[PDB]
Amino acid sequence: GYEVHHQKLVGSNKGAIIGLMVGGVVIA
Amino acid sequence: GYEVHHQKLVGSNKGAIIGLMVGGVVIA
Amino acid sequence: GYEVHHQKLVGSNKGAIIGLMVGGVVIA
Amino acid sequence: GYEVHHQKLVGSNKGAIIGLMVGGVVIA
Amino acid sequence: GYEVHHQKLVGSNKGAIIGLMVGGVVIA
Amino acid sequence: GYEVHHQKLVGSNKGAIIGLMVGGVVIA
Amino acid sequence: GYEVHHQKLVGSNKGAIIGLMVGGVVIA
Amino acid sequence: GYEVHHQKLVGSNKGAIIGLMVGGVVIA
Amino acid sequence: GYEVHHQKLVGSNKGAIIGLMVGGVVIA
Amino acid sequence: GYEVHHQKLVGSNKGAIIGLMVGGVVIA
Repeated sequence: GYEVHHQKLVGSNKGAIIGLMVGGVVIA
Repeated sequence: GYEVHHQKLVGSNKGAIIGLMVGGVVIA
Repeated sequence: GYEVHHQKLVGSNKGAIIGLMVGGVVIA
Repeated sequence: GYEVHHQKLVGSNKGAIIGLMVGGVVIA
Repeated sequence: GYEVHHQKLVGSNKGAIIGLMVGGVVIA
Repeated sequence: GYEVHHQKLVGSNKGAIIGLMVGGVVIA
Repeated sequence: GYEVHHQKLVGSNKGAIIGLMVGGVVIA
Repeated sequence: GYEVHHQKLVGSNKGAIIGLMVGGVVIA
Repeated sequence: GYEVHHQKLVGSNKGAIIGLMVGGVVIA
Repeated sequence: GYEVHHQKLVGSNKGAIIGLMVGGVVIA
């Protein structure tokens, strides 16, 4: 059980690099 | 069970690179 | 069981590169 | 079981490149 | 059981690089 | 510039499945 | 610049699955 | 610059799964 | 600059899983 | 600068799982 809500991110950026993921969520 | 809601992201960006994923969700 | 709702993303971007995915969802 | 609703994405972009996918959904 | 809400991040940035993940959530 | 020579492989097998390749060489 | 030579492999096997490759060589 | 030579491998096996590769060599 | 030579491996085995690789060599 | 030579491994085994690699060599 996991949650995130109403957050904000402001800025130009290098995003994300990930090797291996089980079940996760990614925002870039 | 996972959730995200009402979030905002503002900026031009280098997106995402991912090797291997099971079950996940990705926003770019 | 996974959810995202009412989110917004603003900026020109390099999108996503993914090697291998099982079951997942991708927005670019 | 997966869901996304009421989201918006704003910006010219390079979409997505994916090697192998089982069962998934993609928006480009 | 995990939660985050109403947080804000303001600044152009180096994103994230991650090796291996189980169950997590990532924001870039 | 790449090289392989004088090798041997012995056994019944399921070969190879590849998503996307640029410029490469495959023996099955 | 890469090399392999005079190697041997002995056994029935499940071979290889690869998502994305640039320039590489694969033996199955 | 990389090298392997005169090696031997003996046993029935599950081979390899790889997400993303640049320039590499794979024996299965 | 990398080298391996004259090595031996003896046993039936669960092989390899790799997320992302730059320049490497894999024996399974 | 790296080297291995004349080594031996004897036993049925769980192989290797790796997230992200630069330049390495892997035996399974």
